[PDB]
Amino acid sequence: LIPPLINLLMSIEPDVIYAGHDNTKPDTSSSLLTSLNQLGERQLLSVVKWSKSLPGFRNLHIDDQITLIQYSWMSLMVFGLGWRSYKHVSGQMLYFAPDLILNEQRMKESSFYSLCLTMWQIPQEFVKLQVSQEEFLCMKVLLLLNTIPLEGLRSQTQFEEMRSSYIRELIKAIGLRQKGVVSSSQRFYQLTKLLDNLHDLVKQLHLYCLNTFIQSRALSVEFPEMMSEVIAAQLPKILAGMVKPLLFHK
Ligand SMILES: Cc1noc(C)c1S(=O)(=O)N[C@H](C)c1ccc(-c2cc(F)cnc2Cl)cc1
Repeated sequence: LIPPLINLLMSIEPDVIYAGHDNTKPDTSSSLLTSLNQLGERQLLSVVKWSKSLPGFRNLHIDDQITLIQYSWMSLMVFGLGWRSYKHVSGQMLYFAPDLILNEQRMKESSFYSLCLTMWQIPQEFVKLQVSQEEFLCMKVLLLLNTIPLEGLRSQTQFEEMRSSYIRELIKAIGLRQKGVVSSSQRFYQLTKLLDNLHDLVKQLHLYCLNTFIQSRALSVEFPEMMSEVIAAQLPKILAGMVKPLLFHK
């Protein structure tokens, strides 16, 4: 049967979020980018609500919670995109929302084809490894807890206990399907290395994000309130590597 913390993680998963995109008019760079940022804002709000329901998280210092959301939102948003894309369109379109779906031809015709390809790796990776919903749920929690400040957190001990608990739960998620010691330990190496590898992909999204933010008036791409806050709060510091990426393997 499904381990209860994994069953809890499924009950608190954010519900479907609509981008609000007018599909009756042709695509332009600004309309698409604006819709994606608006979707971004709504998804960020749902990450915050999710984190308040996420066992352990509310028990960290309030400054730590904020910092970890500010550090990880981009990883969580693209991991989420990867999963929706995998689950609804077999990983072969980018499923940002039910009303905002980009097949490859729509990607090609956008003003950000390369960004689309970069983001598209993630669902292609889920397809390859046949990632379970239970694995996915646990790995997503680990992304929230995957970077800390160079000086550490105010609630460092509590944080380590929480992170260690979800690592243990990921191992149980793996145990549901992969029977055998050698297959399960190799599976744990694969999934955790995928998380290590995300840091690089995310860094490219962070740079693109910062460049777009700087240039937002020229591009006609608005950045809503909470998104503007998390970018201004931490993004240069993150790009600079003035944080501590947690790694599973050297
Ligand atoms: C890239 C990127 N990621 O987040 C933000 C914000 C950016 S950005 O380049 O500053 N803005 C553009 C419009 C943008 C591009 C992609 C996404 C985005 C990315 C993602 F992986 C899952 N969902 C969404 Cl809505 C959200 C916004």
